[PDB]
Amino acid sequence: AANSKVAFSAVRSTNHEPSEMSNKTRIIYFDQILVNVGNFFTLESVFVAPRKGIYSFSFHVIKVYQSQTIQVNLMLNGKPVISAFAGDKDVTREAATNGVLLYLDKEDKVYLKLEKGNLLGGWQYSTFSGFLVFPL
Amino acid sequence: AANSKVAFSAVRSTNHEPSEMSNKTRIIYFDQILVNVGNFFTLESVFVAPRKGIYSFSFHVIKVYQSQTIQVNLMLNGKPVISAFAGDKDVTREAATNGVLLYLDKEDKVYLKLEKGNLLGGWQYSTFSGFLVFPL
Amino acid sequence: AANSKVAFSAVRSTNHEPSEMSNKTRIIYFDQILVNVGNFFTLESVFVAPRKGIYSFSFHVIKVYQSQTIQVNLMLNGKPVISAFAGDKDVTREAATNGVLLYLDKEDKVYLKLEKGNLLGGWQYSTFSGFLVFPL
Ligand SMILES: *[C@@H]1O[C@H](CO)[C@@H](O)[C@H](O)[C@H]1NC(C)=O
Ligand SMILES: *[C@@H]1O[C@H](CO)[C@@H](O)[C@H](O)[C@H]1NC(C)=O
Ligand SMILES: *[C@@H]1O[C@H](CO)[C@@H](O)[C@H](O)[C@H]1NC(C)=O
Repeated sequence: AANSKVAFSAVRSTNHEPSEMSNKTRIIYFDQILVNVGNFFTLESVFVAPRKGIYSFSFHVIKVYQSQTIQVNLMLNGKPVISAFAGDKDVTREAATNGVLLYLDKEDKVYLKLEKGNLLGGWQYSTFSGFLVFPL
Repeated sequence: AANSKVAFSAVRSTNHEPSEMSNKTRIIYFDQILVNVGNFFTLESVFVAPRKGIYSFSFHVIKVYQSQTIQVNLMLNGKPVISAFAGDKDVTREAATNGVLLYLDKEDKVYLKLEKGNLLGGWQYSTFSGFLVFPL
Repeated sequence: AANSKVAFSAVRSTNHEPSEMSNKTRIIYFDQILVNVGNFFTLESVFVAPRKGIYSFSFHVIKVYQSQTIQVNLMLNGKPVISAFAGDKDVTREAATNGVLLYLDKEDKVYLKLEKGNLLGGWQYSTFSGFLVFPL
């Protein structure tokens, strides 16, 4: 727990339907916390950068069945930064997955929003993780 | 080769059918070692954590043709931790890919098991990699 | 900007057709630079290792529509090291994604080449990122 050590990792462990709040914010959440060094990943959904630096993020959102399609956005402070897609009607399961490095200021917020579609059948096995590569 | 420096990366370089041992253990292996700092990735398949800390892992298992479906599990000490899927009959090639951070104790073992399906046509171009993000 | 701190991340921000030069080299490029600490990622396409060490790389190339198929190769000094595929005619959007750790000498060049297919409809939302895990 030095301040150079910041990481989190989370999974959706069940096929439960989305909560009301997730339903309105459209923000995807992950209930099983595998890693949360620094406790800067809060509300099962959003990471708050503790300091200025480069941060790695990666996500893998699985649609149990066709949705029809979903578009997942990686959000930084209310603006979409990266996008991923899961599309075909016949194909299940399909995953909207992507990853990236980001320059973050202290208090910056990174999280996943669902732009299109919904996680109706649950999004079990979906993953969200990130860490501080180095401070700046 | 300081003890803070631990990483491995591996690929399946051919389309050869699985070995007998892999056939019985159902544990996926990777013959071409790109990186293995610390030599803690052994038997082409399993990583043994040298010390307590946070470790990144990612995998990308490719089914050459429909299997029909495969489910790949990321294993920690005999228990499944993360899962990925490659499904459709018509779609080739499809990949079961996922990744995660894990809190590991010294001597913890992380590896890939094939829960469903088999790698009959070979799993060429498949990748397995991981590293120590920081010690704890 | 210490010499242990090396990272880059890039996105294709539009659906514009490939440039003439990209057309001839078959080398994929990314116009929106999210991160480029050390400025060792140049020409929107190729990373030049500043020092000996282990480097993480990951890519996610999206074909807007069927191509028919694309094969993307991760190149190190003119030789393919890792491969990824996006295949089916009916499926859009599909992604050729993969990642890996590599042992790199100073001046080594890592970049993405398009072995099969073409990025005709654009490759918007595609990502290419990498960083120095540790020096050796
Ligand atoms: C949430 O919004 C969806 C549309 O995405 C709607 O169909 C559903 O009924 C709403 N409520 C809940 C609890 O899911
Ligand atoms: C291994 O097990 C599979 C079932 O997954 C079986 O069909 C095959 O014949 C077995 N032996 C070998 C060498 O693959
Ligand atoms: C580039 O090469 C492709 C084949 O991949 C060709 O069809 C196209 O006309 C060429 N020129 C441009 C500007 O894309």
